[PDB]
Amino acid sequence: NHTKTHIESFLKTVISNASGIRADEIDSNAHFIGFGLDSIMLTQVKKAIADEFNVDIPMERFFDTMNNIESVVDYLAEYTPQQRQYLESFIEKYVDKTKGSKQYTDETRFAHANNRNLSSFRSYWKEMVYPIIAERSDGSRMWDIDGNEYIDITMGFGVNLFGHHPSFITQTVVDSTHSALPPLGPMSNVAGEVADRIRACTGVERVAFYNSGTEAVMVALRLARAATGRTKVVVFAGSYHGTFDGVLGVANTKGGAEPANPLAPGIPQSFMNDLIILHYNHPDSLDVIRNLGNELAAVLVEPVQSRRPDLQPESFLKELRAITQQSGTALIMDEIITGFRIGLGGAQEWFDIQADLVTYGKIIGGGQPLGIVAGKAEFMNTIDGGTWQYGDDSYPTDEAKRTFVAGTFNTHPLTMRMSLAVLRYLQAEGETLYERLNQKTTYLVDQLNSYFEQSQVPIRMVQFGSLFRFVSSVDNDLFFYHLNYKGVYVWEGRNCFLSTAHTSDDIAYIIQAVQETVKDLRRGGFI
Amino acid sequence: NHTKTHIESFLKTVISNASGIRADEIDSNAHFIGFGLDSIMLTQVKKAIADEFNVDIPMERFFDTMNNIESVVDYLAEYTPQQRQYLESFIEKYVDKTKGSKQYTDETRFAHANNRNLSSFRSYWKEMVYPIIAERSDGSRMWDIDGNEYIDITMGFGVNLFGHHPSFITQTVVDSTHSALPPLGPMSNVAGEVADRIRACTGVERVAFYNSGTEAVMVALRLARAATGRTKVVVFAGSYHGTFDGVLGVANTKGGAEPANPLAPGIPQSFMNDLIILHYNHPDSLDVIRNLGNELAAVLVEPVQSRRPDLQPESFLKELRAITQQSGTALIMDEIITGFRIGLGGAQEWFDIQADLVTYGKIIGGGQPLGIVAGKAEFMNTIDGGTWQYGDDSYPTDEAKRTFVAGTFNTHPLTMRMSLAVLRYLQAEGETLYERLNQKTTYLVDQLNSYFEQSQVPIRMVQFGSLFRFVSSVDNDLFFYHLNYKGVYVWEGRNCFLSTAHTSDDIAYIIQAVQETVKDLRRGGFI
Ligand SMILES: *Cc1c(COP(=O)(O)O)cnc(C)c1O
Ligand SMILES: *Cc1c(COP(=O)(O)O)cnc(C)c1O
Repeated sequence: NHTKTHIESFLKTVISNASGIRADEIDSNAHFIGFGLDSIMLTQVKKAIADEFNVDIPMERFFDTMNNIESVVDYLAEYTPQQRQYLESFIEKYVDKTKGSKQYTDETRFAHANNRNLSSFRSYWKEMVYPIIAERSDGSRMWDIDGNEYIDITMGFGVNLFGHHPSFITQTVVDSTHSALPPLGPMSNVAGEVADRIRACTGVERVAFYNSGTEAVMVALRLARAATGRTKVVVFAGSYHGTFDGVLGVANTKGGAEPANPLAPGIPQSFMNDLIILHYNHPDSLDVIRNLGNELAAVLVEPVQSRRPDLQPESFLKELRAITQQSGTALIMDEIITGFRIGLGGAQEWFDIQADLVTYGKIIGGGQPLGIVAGKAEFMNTIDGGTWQYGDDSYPTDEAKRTFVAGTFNTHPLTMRMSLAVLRYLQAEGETLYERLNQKTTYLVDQLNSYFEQSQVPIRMVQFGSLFRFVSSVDNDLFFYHLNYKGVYVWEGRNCFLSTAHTSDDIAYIIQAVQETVKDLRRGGFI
Repeated sequence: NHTKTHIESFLKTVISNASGIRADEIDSNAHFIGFGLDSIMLTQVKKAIADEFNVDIPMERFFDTMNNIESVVDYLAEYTPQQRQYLESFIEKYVDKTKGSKQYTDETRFAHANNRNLSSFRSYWKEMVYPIIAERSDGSRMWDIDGNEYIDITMGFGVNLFGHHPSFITQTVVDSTHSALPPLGPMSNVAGEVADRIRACTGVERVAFYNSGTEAVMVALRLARAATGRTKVVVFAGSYHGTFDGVLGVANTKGGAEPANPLAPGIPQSFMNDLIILHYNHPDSLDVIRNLGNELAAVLVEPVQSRRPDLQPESFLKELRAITQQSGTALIMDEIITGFRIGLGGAQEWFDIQADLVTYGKIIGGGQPLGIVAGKAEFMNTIDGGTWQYGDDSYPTDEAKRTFVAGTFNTHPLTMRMSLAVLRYLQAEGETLYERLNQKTTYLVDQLNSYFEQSQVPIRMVQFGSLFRFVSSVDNDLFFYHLNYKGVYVWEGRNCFLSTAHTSDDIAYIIQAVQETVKDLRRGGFI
């Protein structure tokens, strides 16, 4: 995606490394001649580029046609008439099946700015790049504005554990229209029970309510920083922690304790200076954290990365727990996808690790917007300044560590009621709800790999609880067009999910729709 | 509030100024003797403290009992038995009237961390410090878990323009339970019309949907930074722009272009280095912006500050518009409180100023969580990379300025429908809805000042459209306890609001409840 920003920052550190000038000083457009580089400096720079890229640029170019970083970036940024006639007639039958979605997207592109209108954009199939617009949904099905049914394995990006509009959720909304709901303004009469139930479900000691996962992450870091008096923070390459700037970064090349590089335009490097990216599940990284000792305010890990539902790095995490625990560093587990999905107690319970702060979201909102930060009082006390009682003469003891948090829509009266219902339902259903969801998901992946193995197809399915992804070398973007044409709705992020509402016939139509589609390009020349 | 952090940072710059050592180097606990300060350096430091504080500290203290910054801070941080017996019997009749709220707060303090359990905390009246818990609401009334009615002038912090549960909002939720709502996952079939209506209501060219005002602000800055290739940003002292860290700062003392100081523990100064606070409506500040020239990525102003609904700085803002416009700097107006409140077209329409980006929230969500960022394509193009069409061979032209934004709950299907209804209702009602709300609010404030003037009371009411505040030298915290005891619910932030649902009797009971209460401490010894 945002590659040129990454290429620019890579050279800006390669140059800075070989020459000695601080990178916050290297104009990206200045001609190379004026940096005054040695000939070994220039071969070393030529080498890092031959390594990290395919290209071998003759150093003469640096003095002629590629005389500044900007121009190296633009250069460094770089079909059978058999296959053509299959897709030419695909793009046809496709676009004709979803023409309403394309018309609605064309008609609202400008007035409604949304980065999802761009996903899987390519200059040559631009006649078929637009999101699918939905009109309705129920259980595991979804209907687009053309009328096409879908089996939904997107499930609101993981929100809808129980499918769309499960009966107990609908009745909660219906109940809220009759009962003259308390308003925003005064405090929730229901957040108390939601928290208690969460504490019982998960082991955490105190619980706080925000408006999204991004907000929950943002606030968690602020809590680790306020409690440790520290400022630096490690997160891991490939994790996803929301869109708060202070976590939107990339790994500074061959860096250990080295500040990170911005992910994309508009993220200023100032926001990166208290952030370190390290590789996940590689023993070197614990050493760097160990090396940092009493430096880190926090380590923030996505227990199981939504990108790699395979990497279930048990050993890493317990090791990660020991390290952070003796250095007084807060361990922050991001359970926004896995919490209340792998099991009622989350990743913390599945890996038998107890973190200092966790963040929840997605499922725990019942369909409504929600982000939560919860954990030990030692940090949570930064939110209110510590417990106290009436009748004694106590006081917020952490008053001088108390930070700033707020929010208009915190503990929203409807949202708190939808959460409350999710938890009651989950504590009413047994462990056996999760066992039946996981085992349903295992079946689907097993019986998919078994079809891939028996006919030698470059596709494998990966899994953690009910979260599963495809892994293949074939052109995914086009494969997933075929699924979505085949009535199996998969958003562009390709995080797939099953719900308790997915039946036998849904589990079938999925395994089938991909069987027919591997047969659809086999017979199109994409084996 | 977070004063010790501000005192510490003040000295850390006073010391650094007089001595020359960079403040990011001054250990806050090191003994003063070791900084090696001259005797004029030490008198100059003694002077800045006598100025900015009341205290005159003899320099000997710096070498004995106050030998480090930490100890200066703790020191620098510094009742008739007639009055006592009134409040002693108040705290009584109060707590007895709201004992359910106090019991619920005690019972959930620890399990539910929430900074609002602390507001108006004081060690001596700690027997009466807890939020009011609400059970119900309708129109302009709200009921606590004890049963006490209230006239609500909080109105969800400005959310409920039309009161609690106006009929057209309820019927929207009711409609959504029957109709098998489309899900999160695929894109909204309704966001297109919401945006168009907003464009027609407000003048903006493109519109984007997030999850809170904090998110909307956060994303707006990211857009100004991505479009201008710049990173520094000015915001103004006393504004409120959400809880995104990169705006949580305070004015570095006597600074113009100087980076700001963190607001509170846990905000690292790295986040402050691309942020400048300046005084609002003071001609010096436009000069500093002028001086910065092509430096600023953005200026972010709260058109009318929710703290000072008086300061309606017409002249400042148009001047602010000219400046930012010729330097290619994005002007960002934060209309989260004033948008769709002063009038359908917001502060932009009331002051006849057209900004580059605006943020909306609160009201525009219909009761549901929502934050919006909208403005000229020149910046909004950073969200999707620019319009394009089918049938031609166009392309996202701003592709290399495109930043990163996301969000699970963006354009939530219910929320988009509640927004859609707000706008239809607002475009169905005339300008005359706003004229009748404003004129209703003017009456209430006029007839309040007229009662204050005729009996010489240190209280004045301030106003912008339907937003009004109290301004008084008497102890507000206790005054507002009396109102809330008097059945007039005012949250701790004291931003007050009228709704279209406030009747003649509500407008009366308010003017009255404060009349009786000024008479309640007149007869208690607080004139
Ligand atoms: C989705 C997700 C987030 C962001 O959640 P929002 O509700 O979109 O802010 C953060 N962390 C993880 C691990 C996620 O899966
Ligand atoms: C309330 C408010 C915000 C923050 O809104 P949230 O919805 O609580 O994030 C930001 N700016 C202004 C001017 C506000 O009044």
